[PDB]
Amino acid sequence: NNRYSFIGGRTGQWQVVKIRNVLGPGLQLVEKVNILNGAVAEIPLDSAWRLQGFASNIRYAIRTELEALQAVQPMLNRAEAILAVLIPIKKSAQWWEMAQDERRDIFERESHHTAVGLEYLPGVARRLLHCRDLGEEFDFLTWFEFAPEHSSAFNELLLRMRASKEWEYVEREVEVWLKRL
Amino acid sequence: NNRYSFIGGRTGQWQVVKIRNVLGPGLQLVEKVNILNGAVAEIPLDSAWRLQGFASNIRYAIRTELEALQAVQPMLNRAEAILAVLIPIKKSAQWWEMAQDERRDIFERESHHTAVGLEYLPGVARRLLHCRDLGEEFDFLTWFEFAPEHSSAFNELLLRMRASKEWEYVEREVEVWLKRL
Ligand code: HEM
Ligand code: HEM
Ligand SMILES: [Cl-]
Ligand SMILES: [Cl-]
Repeated sequence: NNRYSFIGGRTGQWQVVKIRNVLGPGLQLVEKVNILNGAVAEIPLDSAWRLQGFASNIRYAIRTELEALQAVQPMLNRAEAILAVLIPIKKSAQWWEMAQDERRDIFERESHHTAVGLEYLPGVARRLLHCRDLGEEFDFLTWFEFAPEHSSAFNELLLRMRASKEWEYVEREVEVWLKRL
Repeated sequence: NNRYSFIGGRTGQWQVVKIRNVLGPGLQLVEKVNILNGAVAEIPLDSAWRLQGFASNIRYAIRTELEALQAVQPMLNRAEAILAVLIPIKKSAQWWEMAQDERRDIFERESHHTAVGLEYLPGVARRLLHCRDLGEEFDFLTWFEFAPEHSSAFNELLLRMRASKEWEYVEREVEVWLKRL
């Protein structure tokens, strides 16, 4: 199954450390996030919100970028990676109406998204889900996990991304910080 | 709503003229196709099959290409567009694991998908839907409609595309030919 659901409420494998409502309307604070590998129609009891999205194909990265990523990126579920951060993102209509070269140019040529992210590997593990195509309020669910040592670096990475040309098209962002139970 | 469903069975706005099972397991012949703008979980009565997909953002076309398409491409549901073809396509794992430059190159540089297709506009209208990401048996639903004067031409277009490098990656294809009621 390529579909993943994230349920904020009173149960789950993760503990909410904090939520930062960076841009746009925020998400309600909850005790825990429950993550599932399937669609969930039945909104669980004592749960404030459901996010969902699917794993998909590459949309921007070229072969050499892929090769570079594969050489250093860590797997998920390292025993040390006890911290995680869920970051929903929505981009603007002006971004989506742009052609594929335009988007590619802003993504790597101007914002160096891959080159910058590579500096934070192997400390940081990541998963990218898509959800615009499902009719969700956000376009993307981004997932990061790392050991505490790397929390500082990760905060540094967030502030760099937010300074890029790419982030000018971002109209909604929340940080959910998590600790594995 | 970005989601479209296509049900084969005994009702619909379109009459099945024929079904050609081009490559891989085919679709059961039926009398009619019902086309809905939404999901359909409730498998309709006396129906053989259901295909669905969503309209999505551009994945390959560059801005100059988009400009050429917009100059000529017809709208859907012209009075004279009484013939249609629905063509589900599945591409191979090997296609899907390739990077974004690699697919772009096979699609346009080697296959000239857009340059070739542009020779058949404005006679042919088209819609493109995606459904790998929903876990369908097909990766894509393609939709083409035109006046009969253009049928021969449309047939030439199919044979050109299928001789392309792109089409070596296609592992399942069915043409459903229709007539408007
Ligand atoms: C930590 C290292 C990171 C690496 C190595 C990295 C790498 C990548 C790569 C290669 C893609 C393109 C995937 C594709 O072609 O389909 C991507 C997409 C994305 N990344 Fe990152 N990323 C990192 C961190 C982050 C962070 C911190 C954020 C946001 C807070 C972020 C947000 C995104 C978004 C939204 C996309 C999808 C872009 C779109 O389709 O418009 N990334 N990431
Ligand atoms: C009639 C003129 C045609 C034109 C102008 C045309 C144009 C295009 C364009 C520009 C794209 C790229 C969309 C994007 O970047 O998101 C595309 C995708 C596609 N076209 Fe065509 N097309 C035509 C006919 C056909 C026919 C007859 C078929 C199949 C029988 C076909 C199958 C496809 C498929 C499967 C894709 C998606 C490829 C992918 O995302 O991997 N096209 N078409
Ligand atoms: Cl990923
Ligand atoms: Cl289209």
